[PDB]
Amino acid sequence: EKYIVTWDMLQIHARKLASRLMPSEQWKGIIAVSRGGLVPGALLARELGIRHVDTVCISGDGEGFIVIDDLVDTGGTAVAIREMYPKAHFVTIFAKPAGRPLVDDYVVDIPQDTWIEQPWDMGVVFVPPISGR
Amino acid sequence: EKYIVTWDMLQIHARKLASRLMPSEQWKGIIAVSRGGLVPGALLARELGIRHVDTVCISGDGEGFIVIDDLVDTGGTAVAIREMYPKAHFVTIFAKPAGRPLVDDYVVDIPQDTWIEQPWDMGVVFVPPISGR
Amino acid sequence: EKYIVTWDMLQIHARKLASRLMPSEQWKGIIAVSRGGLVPGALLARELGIRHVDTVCISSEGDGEGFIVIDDLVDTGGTAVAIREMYPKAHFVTIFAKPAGRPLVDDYVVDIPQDTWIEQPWDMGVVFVPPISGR
Amino acid sequence: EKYIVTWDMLQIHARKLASRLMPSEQWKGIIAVSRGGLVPGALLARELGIRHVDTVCISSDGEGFIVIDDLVDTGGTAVAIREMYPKAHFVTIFAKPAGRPLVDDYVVDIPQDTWIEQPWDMGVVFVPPISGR
Ligand SMILES: Nc1nc2c(ncn2[C@H]2CN(C(=O)CP(=O)(O)O)C[C@H]2O)c(=O)[nH]1
Ligand SMILES: Nc1nc2c(ncn2[C@H]2CN(C(=O)CP(=O)(O)O)C[C@H]2O)c(=O)[nH]1
Ligand SMILES: Nc1nc2c(ncn2[C@H]2CN(C(=O)CP(=O)(O)O)C[C@H]2O)c(=O)[nH]1
Ligand SMILES: Nc1nc2c(ncn2[C@H]2CN(C(=O)CP(=O)(O)O)C[C@H]2O)c(=O)[nH]1
Repeated sequence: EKYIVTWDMLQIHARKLASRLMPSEQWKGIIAVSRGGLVPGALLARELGIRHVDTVCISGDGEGFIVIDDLVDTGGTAVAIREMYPKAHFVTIFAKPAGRPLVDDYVVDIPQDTWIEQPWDMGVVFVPPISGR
Repeated sequence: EKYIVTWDMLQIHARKLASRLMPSEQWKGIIAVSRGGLVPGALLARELGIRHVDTVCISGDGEGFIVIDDLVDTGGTAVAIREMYPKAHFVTIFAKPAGRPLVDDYVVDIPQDTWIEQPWDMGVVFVPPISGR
Repeated sequence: EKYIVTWDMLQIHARKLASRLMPSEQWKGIIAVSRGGLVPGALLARELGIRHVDTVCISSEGDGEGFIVIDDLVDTGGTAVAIREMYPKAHFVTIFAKPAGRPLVDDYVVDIPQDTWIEQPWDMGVVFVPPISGR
Repeated sequence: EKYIVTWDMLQIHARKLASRLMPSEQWKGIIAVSRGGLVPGALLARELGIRHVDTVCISSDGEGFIVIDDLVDTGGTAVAIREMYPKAHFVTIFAKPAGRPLVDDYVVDIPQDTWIEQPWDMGVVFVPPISGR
């Protein structure tokens, strides 16, 4: 019940999201939710050729701005974004069921009780064999 | 649709398969189908603590042997394996729907029409941004 | 030839940079230079437990005191000098450095020879590569 | 002396080794030393276009063949191999100082007091952040 997101896979998902976001010229900018959306944001910015990357922290119109986070679950962040950026295009990479109807787009379905680990919280490390033989 | 198998992901599936082949001592060795089964074979051998790794090329009876290939589709390979090693336990990492019942064990379901690419056939290389913006 | 930086390696270098910047609490925040500094910035923020990540874009207040400013690579020092003018008191770091730019950064991790071309993992992907022999 | 070798990096080395074993048709087969040489051997097989991959196990004439292991250190393994296959071309990916001239080819020089960790003994796992802040 643990979902491992490797860097390569994250990048594959982000490129899929970026192609759906084409043409790039419809967008003025990218706003990354600190800090889960920072990496997915950098990835969109690279693929869409958008240099205007901003961050917003959560403890303005927004039309033509992509607002990105890594995951939607409850949708609390999605709600909070709408306060200052009600016309923004809110997207995430991953979505759990309750958050699915609260985003403008997402790439991968994740079940509610699955724990997803993001690659910035992981590393390549020695792992003992499954069998002591 | 193009399915990309990264090394990290391949290894994750191999470990999932290995814990299903637990306990290890029930096995005497492993036979890898050249060349698709070579790497998954190596990984199984590591995770099970088995040094006896053999190979077979497809143009002894197999008792207590694991026979591994990367992907089952038609089951042509499975047939030959069953003829050479009727007493052997045949597994793959990936299975397309036709092959699904022709293996004793597998890990990942692949659609019939999806093209899967294995990491030994790929490499990390510059890829032009999706947008020229 | 080309120096390939994979995601795994970049992260190893960022963690090394993070350990040197310890203890975290001596820092108010992180300013990532868009776009090269964004991922290295995000990695630093995770490792130092800093939630306050800003960005700066250079084209073509504060003095930055207590802030880390991060970019991917220093070479000429064009970005560096703009960063000095804009943030005279920030600690300016990169992951990679070519010899021309070394004296202009407060800290970096990997020395890259001047004429080496380095490819960052956000510009790369896992793709089919034809075998070396046709046989 | 904490040297992490990832899958991508291993594959880069194996491709470099394959290139210097060119032209391919001068070889008739590859013999992988189990278990260290299996993945490298599999990679050589793909790159040189050799379907004929065998294995050999050593515990405690080979003409026109490549025998491959992951690393030479003492050369003890090389000795057994020269005895078994006096005309084989013996190659490794990595070589520590005592072993370097004891193989016909290698790619990476490794210091004696460096411990390298191969990617089949590792995995992507959660790593606590450097600061608890
Ligand atoms: N790494 C990881 N994080 C998770 C997981 N599930 C929930 N989250 C996060 C969701 N979250 C948010 O602020 C987003 P939202 O709930 O839509 O406002 C805080 C975290 O709990 C999970 O399986 N793995
Ligand atoms: N790389 C890759 N290979 C594939 C794919 N689908 C089928 N194969 C192979 C399956 N195969 C076999 O000999 C095994 P079997 O069909 O069970 O006897 C030959 C190939 O066509 C695919 O999506 N990608
Ligand atoms: N990916 C990669 N980028 C490079 C390389 N060498 C130079 N750069 C960049 C450095 N750069 C900057 O604005 C930073 P600075 O030169 O200190 O002002 C522009 C690019 O030319 C290289 O080998 N690889
Ligand atoms: N993964 C890894 N393995 C190592 C290392 N150094 C030595 N080895 C192995 C080399 N070895 C051999 O039998 C080869 P040889 O000594 O030439 O006959 C057994 C292990 O000690 C190391 O840094 N990393």
